[PDB]
Amino acid sequence: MDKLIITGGARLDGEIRISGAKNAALPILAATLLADGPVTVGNLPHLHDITTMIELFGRMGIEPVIDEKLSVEIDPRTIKTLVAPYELVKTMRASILVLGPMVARFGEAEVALPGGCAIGSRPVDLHIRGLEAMGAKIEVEGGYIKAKAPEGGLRGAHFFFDTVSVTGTENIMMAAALAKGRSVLQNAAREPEVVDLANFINAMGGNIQGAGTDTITIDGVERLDSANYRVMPDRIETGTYLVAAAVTGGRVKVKDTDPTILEAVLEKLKEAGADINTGEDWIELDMHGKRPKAVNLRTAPYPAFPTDMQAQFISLNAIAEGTGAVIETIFENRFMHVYEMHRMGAQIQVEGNTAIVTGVKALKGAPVMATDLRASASLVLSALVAEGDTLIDRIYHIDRGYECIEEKLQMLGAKIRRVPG
Amino acid sequence: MDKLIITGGARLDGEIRISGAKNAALPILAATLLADGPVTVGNLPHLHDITTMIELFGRMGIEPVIDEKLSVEIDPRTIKTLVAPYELVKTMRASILVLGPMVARFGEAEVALPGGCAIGSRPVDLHIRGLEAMGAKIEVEGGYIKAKAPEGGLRGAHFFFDTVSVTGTENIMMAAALAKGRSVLQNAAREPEVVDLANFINAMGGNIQGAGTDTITIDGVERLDSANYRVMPDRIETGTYLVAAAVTGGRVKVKDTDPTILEAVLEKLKEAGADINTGEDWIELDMHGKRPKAVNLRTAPYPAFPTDMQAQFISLNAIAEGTGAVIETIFENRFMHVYEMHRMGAQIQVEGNTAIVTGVKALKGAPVMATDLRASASLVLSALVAEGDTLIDRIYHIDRGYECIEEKLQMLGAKIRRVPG
Amino acid sequence: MDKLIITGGARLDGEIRISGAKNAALPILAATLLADGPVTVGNLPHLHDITTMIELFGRMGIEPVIDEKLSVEIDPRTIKTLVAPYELVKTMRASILVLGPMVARFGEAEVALPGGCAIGSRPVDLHIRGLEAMGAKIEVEGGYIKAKAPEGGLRGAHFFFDTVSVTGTENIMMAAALAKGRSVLQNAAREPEVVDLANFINAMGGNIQGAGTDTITIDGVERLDSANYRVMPDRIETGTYLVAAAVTGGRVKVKDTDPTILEAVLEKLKEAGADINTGEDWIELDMHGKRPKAVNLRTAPYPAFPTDMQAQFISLNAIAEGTGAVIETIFENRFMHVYEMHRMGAQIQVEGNTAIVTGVKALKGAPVMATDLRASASLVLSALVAEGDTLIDRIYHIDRGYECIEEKLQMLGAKIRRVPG
Amino acid sequence: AMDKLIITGGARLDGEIRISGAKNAALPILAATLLADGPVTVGNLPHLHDITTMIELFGRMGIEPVIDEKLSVEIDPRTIKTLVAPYELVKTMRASILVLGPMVARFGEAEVALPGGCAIGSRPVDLHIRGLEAMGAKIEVEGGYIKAKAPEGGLRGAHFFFDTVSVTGTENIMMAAALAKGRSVLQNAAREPEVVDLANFINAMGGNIQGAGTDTITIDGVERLDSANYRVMPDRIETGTYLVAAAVTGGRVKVKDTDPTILEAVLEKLKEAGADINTGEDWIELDMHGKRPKAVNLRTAPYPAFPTDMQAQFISLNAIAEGTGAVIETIFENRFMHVYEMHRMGAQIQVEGNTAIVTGVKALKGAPVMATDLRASASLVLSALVAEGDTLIDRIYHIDRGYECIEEKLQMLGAKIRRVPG
Ligand SMILES: C=C(O[C@H]1[C@H](O)[C@@H](CO)O[C@H](OP(=O)(O)OP(=O)(O)OC[C@H]2O[C@@H](n3ccc(=O)[nH]c3=O)[C@H](O)[C@@H]2O)[C@@H]1NC(C)=O)C(=O)O
Ligand SMILES: C=C(O[C@H]1[C@H](O)[C@@H](CO)O[C@H](OP(=O)(O)OP(=O)(O)OC[C@H]2O[C@@H](n3ccc(=O)[nH]c3=O)[C@H](O)[C@@H]2O)[C@@H]1NC(C)=O)C(=O)O
Ligand SMILES: C=C(O[C@H]1[C@H](O)[C@@H](CO)O[C@H](OP(=O)(O)OP(=O)(O)OC[C@H]2O[C@@H](n3ccc(=O)[nH]c3=O)[C@H](O)[C@@H]2O)[C@@H]1NC(C)=O)C(=O)O
Ligand SMILES: C=C(O[C@H]1[C@H](O)[C@@H](CO)O[C@H](OP(=O)(O)OP(=O)(O)OC[C@H]2O[C@@H](n3ccc(=O)[nH]c3=O)[C@H](O)[C@@H]2O)[C@@H]1NC(C)=O)C(=O)O
Ligand SMILES: *[C@](C)(OP(=O)(O)O)C(=O)O
Ligand SMILES: *[C@](C)(OP(=O)(O)O)C(=O)O
Ligand SMILES: *[C@](C)(OP(=O)(O)O)C(=O)O
Ligand SMILES: *[C@](C)(OP(=O)(O)O)C(=O)O
Ligand SMILES: [Cl-]
Ligand SMILES: [Cl-]
Ligand SMILES: [Mg+2]
Ligand SMILES: [Mg+2]
Ligand SMILES: [Mg+2]
Ligand SMILES: [Mg+2]
Repeated sequence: MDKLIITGGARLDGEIRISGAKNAALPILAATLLADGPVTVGNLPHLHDITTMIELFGRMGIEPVIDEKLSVEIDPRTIKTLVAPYELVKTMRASILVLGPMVARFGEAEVALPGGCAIGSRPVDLHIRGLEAMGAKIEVEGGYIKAKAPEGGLRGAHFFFDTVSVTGTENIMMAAALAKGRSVLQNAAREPEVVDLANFINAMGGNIQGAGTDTITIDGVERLDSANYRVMPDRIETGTYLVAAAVTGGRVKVKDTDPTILEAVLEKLKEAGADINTGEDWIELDMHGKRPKAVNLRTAPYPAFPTDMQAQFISLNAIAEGTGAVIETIFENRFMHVYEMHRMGAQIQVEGNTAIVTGVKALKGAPVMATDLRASASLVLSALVAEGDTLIDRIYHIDRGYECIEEKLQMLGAKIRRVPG
Repeated sequence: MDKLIITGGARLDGEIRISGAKNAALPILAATLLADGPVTVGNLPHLHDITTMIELFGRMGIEPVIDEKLSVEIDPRTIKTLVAPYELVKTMRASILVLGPMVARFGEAEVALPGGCAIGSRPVDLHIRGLEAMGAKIEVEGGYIKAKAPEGGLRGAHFFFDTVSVTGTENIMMAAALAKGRSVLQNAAREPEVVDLANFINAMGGNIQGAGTDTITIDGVERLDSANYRVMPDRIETGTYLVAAAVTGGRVKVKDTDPTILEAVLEKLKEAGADINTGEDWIELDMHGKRPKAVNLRTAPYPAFPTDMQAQFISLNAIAEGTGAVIETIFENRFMHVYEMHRMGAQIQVEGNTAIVTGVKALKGAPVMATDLRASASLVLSALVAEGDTLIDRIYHIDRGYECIEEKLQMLGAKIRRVPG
Repeated sequence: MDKLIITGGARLDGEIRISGAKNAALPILAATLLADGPVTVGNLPHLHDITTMIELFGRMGIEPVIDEKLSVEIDPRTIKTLVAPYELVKTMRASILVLGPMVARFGEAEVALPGGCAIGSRPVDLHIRGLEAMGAKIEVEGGYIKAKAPEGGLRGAHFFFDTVSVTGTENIMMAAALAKGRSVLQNAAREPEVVDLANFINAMGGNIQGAGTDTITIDGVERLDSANYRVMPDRIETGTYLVAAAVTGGRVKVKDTDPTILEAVLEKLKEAGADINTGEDWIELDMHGKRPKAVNLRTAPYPAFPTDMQAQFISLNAIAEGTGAVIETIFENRFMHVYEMHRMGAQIQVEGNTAIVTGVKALKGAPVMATDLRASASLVLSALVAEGDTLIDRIYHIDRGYECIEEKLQMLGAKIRRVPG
Repeated sequence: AMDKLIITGGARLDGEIRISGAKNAALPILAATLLADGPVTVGNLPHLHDITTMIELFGRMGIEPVIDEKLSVEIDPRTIKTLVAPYELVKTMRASILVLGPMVARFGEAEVALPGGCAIGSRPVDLHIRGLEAMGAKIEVEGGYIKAKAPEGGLRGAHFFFDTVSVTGTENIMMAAALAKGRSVLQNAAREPEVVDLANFINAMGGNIQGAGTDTITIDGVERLDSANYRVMPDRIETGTYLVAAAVTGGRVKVKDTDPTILEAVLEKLKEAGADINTGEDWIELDMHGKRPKAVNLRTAPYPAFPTDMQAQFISLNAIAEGTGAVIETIFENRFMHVYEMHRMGAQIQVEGNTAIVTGVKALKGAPVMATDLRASASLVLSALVAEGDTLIDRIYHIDRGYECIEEKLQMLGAKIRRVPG
């Protein structure tokens, strides 16, 4: 119903505060189930995926308490139904993150098996085999992953991920924290959300070492004592606002972030002709009104260029000077945004997993449709440098991946407004 | 929005009547814009894409005279607004078919540039380039393809398609019908709907030779007179009901159709172990209660295996004996239905354009979700064999590509029912 | 140990005669095995693959009249051995073309199963299956395809090609020419050499209709009598010399050719900036000293852009102005020539089946290596516009696909010389 | 003209063999001797043609090595004359590009022939150049040579980020940074074991390399690197090949002088195939107990994921396994030459893009085949052990480049293989 009308031309200039990592808050909220008492999770971003995670906890019997804005107190001792119903899992496949801790703490779980997702192929085979490696008897029946740990809880084991998985590493890490004995995860996801999740379990009395590297070692404990924690900054949001400034040729000082969690993104911004300055908890980018130069990029697991920034750089190459090759290795058909940009005058040829972008002088305003919680931000970025008005429909997707995108751009001098239907 | 509830286990047996081709009716209806008098189009299918095309004519000032048993009289001389609004084109990209004949008959047209489509990469550069080859000056602005022909009208020319395009051939074919001089379409699409359009334009007075081969030659004319013309049978609908019998191990006679327009589909049904007989206007498949045998297939332009039948054969391979390799060369990442079938207990490994389907003995009923007008029929087909109830949501997609799917399956003895919201 | 030493910088200018189609001569020669009397093939190109095909006839016991250069007389009635040995088949996989006619004419054959080729995936499964569909029992043993036709010869049948195959269509076409009754080749290869093969078999008394279209209906005959037929002109050779003049900015009049067998290639040369003029059997190209413009291309089955010209246009894009996207669909990783051009200063990024060629002002001479009988001609072309000398090694590959390439370039004024050792 | 291999299948393997030094570690370690200014001794070198080729490259530069003791080659780069890696040797081995980094950092300049094409797939070297340019070295590709020239005062350290994981790419910049003034930080670096072994070799010569093994390597430059005796690590690819050799035949084998931690992905896939495996400080013991292997799915990727050098070997395993398995290549998407040679031996393998859908059969049939890949062609030797009758493999000069006398080791396990010079 809600829409965003954006008038291009405006040069961005200002500073905004970054929200907590969406992909760190979800696994940490799921990790609260491992605790044996009330746990307060701070620096949460005000976006819909956090709200869907709160509903899920409601459906299970847990009643979250908001002591302050961007903060939730979770008490897992009031849990009644060990079920992640399909009515909610169908809306957010990240709900599967509850499977691991729920099985390792309470002994069983019935999580709905995720269906299809527009982005591409996103099976959860590794999530299931990882829990089986720890003795759990799992079966897919009636659309649910009916898991049940063996008597005496889960057992520690050496499990190898054939493919690097972020949420896969997270489920098995959480389960390994309460399993009996030592668990060793091989070819683990090295994303900072994983590290931030480990630091949460360790704060609670967990024995996790290796997070950040390909080999995570977990020494099981019988019970994780409650302890408060503040979620890390969102590396994707941070990057998205740096590109917003870059695309428009203006400047921005992104605050409350971390420069060490997006080296690849900052390095691509320098190749495009941007000047970057950084502090301990802030980043400052300034193009000085220069038309960027096309850059090539290849998505891959962290610390490589993240796929959640792939779309954002296509909107940069769209008005750049020269040809840029934006390649996908994670999700090879994540280019819906490209076909919407065609309407705005962007010249891009997509062949398989590669998007060849030919930079034109400027874009043209046209009504577009959002369809990806992170990639559709590129439509918001392209609209900022498009002659005329750009009406972006189906923004509920954008609301899932970004905290008040309209308000943050308005502080940077952007001419953008929300239009409720 | 409505839903479809299906109880599997029943072995289908009966006979139905095939409707008019959706992909033939769409260009044939668009082709009525070329007429210089009232034209009647028969055997139209009762599905939503046709309803959207009628609305498109409504926007342009034409008020199609619908009648009982699906017949539409169109007098294009009452046209008023030479525009195909984005509000209608965003719901169906096949609306671009009006560009060609509208530029050739009236000298100008403003048709919204199609946006993104979940299926995959579907650009329209060849549509635009083909009209540019005939002297028309085109420019993309405000999200619209603003086409203008010269004073004398469109001039015939030799145009070569770099990629085989069904709707591309149709647009350029229709434009060349009123153009001055001969036009030769090289590397043209050979689909039977292209031939059916050619024969429709010939009934109106046109002179189109070669339709159905790699080269189409058009000797342009001044005007096109009235004509009454029934469209061809739908080959995808025909193939879909043949699989419905094959998955359930039953029989089905398909009336009012044509066996010559789907030799590839019938051949893959022989490999699966199906007994097939054909007549002048009918096809009869009968599995004799046998479990299907796995089959490997590869989608390609007609007469190769059609991409619109790719999903239906995955349903067939899901309960087949052995492993089957289902490959896509047209829409490489068109496998959303595979992840929905995972919920029903199917075992399919998807890697890029290949779907390795490992057949199991039985599927399990569970709530699924449709997303593709033709491919989502596979979910209905998988539900016919699965154990228990299968609740299919978002059936408006199915209602676009198939004429009352529940009423036809009901004649074959299937437990299927429409449940409104 | 032969090598070509080219000195770049010369602007080509002249005219040359095109040889007979190499890929038409091979199957037409193989078709002579079907005959029941002396058959003479004319207009043969003097290249190694024809020599290798003649050695095979020698090993089979046939003593062909090799008096004349451009023609050969063959009497299959004097055959002594129904075998295509591994010693020869390993050097040329096109040797499999003798399988079909040998099985149909002599009731059995044992042809070595081709091994790997550095180009890409080239299995011969459609060849084996097509013969099996005609009632022939076939097994693979000792690295040989041992086929055996039933008593009364092969039976005609409807056979569907899952993938468009040139040599596949040619084998089943030849076998069906002597089979009992009608045969229907569904989704046949439309390449001009298949048409040239059909007309040859028809000249011997056969009845092959639909050659050049997607469906070929062959009515088998009992005996194929003598005929004196001249093969068609080589379309790939034509295109290579047209590019030779296009890269050097010169001109060239190609004689004894046909413009209708390479419309896709002629169209891409116009998009590059070359002025083309044609006739019944000639094609004249002239760049008039202009630097070409970058062009995109997609290889596919004829009449689409041929894969045997994909490398030739990569050298053209190297010297071109702008970025050119060269895409492969037949052999998705046939880019060895690209990595050889990096040595000559060419800026080409390769990702899967797509080559992003970024044009530069000039190439630098350096010793390179040939690996493909058709694509390595691009190394010879790049050397024409490279500064200094370019020493090409392993030219035996080029001698297979081109009739004394240096002598024809000498006619056009190119500084090219052959030096053994 | 050249050697061949004749293999008679059916024999169940049983025995033990000693693993040689890592080819891909011995190659960069030898090139790293150029950084030193003294008599550096390198032990445990494998006897394979590529080590001989690297020695020839040193000879053309004026550095003839002296063998101190068995398998211990002592190199002293102070006697170097010419700073050029000729095309005549680089065209035969593209790994020769590894001398560029150290030759530029120590001596100031270098001319290394730009490698051409490799049948395996797309293997450009743009990151090797981009990394040296990030350290101030001006480079140009003229006459087919990478004419690199460092600025006065040596190379300057820099924070270079690899857009794609490159093993040899990570090694060249690591060696260059070893002597470059200032700190160098390689981001998204290759995590392969040979990178770690190389880092420990440079540290043994007085270097300062941290984070080798992890995706972030920090290097601190020094004035010079003194002499030190060092032994190269075991070859993980050789280890895996012989573990499959025992597995395809339903037999067993103990692998000595190796390391299980350097091929976890390989050992897990063998357990999924139904192989009983035991490990220790420096050995691996596998035994199929005569059971037919189970079909397994694979996905090649940068270490520690399943290595692409082991992809071909597991196809020969699936070729005779129970069920259908998918072998996927993310690195070299068209590295399947061996598959078409396996078809000749009776294997059922459908290739589409980078996926090899292997459907297993009771057994293979012997047939003459041809090798064309220094590592992947070992699969032809493996599939020949389970092929009825004789199998004549040709162009084995490729196999000699990546394996130390493959016939004498299979003969130690009881395999009916023999080398035929005819
Ligand atoms: C799109 C989002 O961000 C995504 C982000 O794009 C991806 C990749 O960086 O990693 C997270 O997803 P994820 O954990 O489901 O994805 P991953 O598991 O890393 O998948 C990577 C690759 O591994 C494959 N994969 C994954 C899991 C599995 O069991 N098997 C498997 O084969 C997938 O096919 C995919 O191609 C983020 N989501 C969360 C909740 O952490 C989002 O916020 O929803
Ligand atoms: C999905 C539908 O059916 C589809 C059917 O799947 C396909 C393939 O057979 O051909 C029709 O689409 P279409 O005309 O857009 O498809 P094609 O034009 O043949 O596209 C084939 C390929 O060519 C490429 N392509 C197409 C047009 C173009 O200008 N440029 C281009 O590069 C596309 O990327 C695609 O990969 C049907 N639609 C209609 C209205 O005729 C539907 O009912 O909407
Ligand atoms: C390389 C040469 O030219 C080639 C030329 O590149 C191609 C494409 O037009 O068609 C001929 O090969 P071919 O007939 O072996 O190749 P095709 O059969 O067309 O193969 C096309 C595609 O179909 C697939 N294919 C073909 C046959 C088969 O049984 N199975 C199969 O999967 C292949 O994987 C390939 O990707 C020419 N050769 C001859 C002797 O006619 C040469 O000079 O030998
Ligand atoms: C085949 C051999 O082993 C190979 C082994 O297969 C590969 C992969 O693990 O890593 C080494 O090659 P390499 O270092 O040249 O390969 P990598 O640099 O890792 O290349 C991996 C991928 O990165 C890409 N790549 C690499 C470098 C570069 O500058 N740009 C680039 O795009 C390539 O296209 C390739 O697809 C081994 N060789 C040596 C001497 O260390 C051999 O012994 O020759
Ligand atoms: C993808 C984004 O999955 P999700 O919505 O997060 O469950 C989708 O549905 O498109
Ligand atoms: C695809 C299915 O195209 P269309 O609806 O026909 O415009 C989509 O939009 O998802
Ligand atoms: C390719 C070109 O196949 P062929 O020689 O024609 O059998 C090769 O072997 O390199
Ligand atoms: C590959 C293997 O590279 P190299 O020979 O090692 O330079 C090849 O040439 O095929
Ligand atoms: Cl697609
Ligand atoms: Cl590991
Ligand atoms: Mg969703
Ligand atoms: Mg739609
Ligand atoms: Mg060859
Ligand atoms: Mg080589």
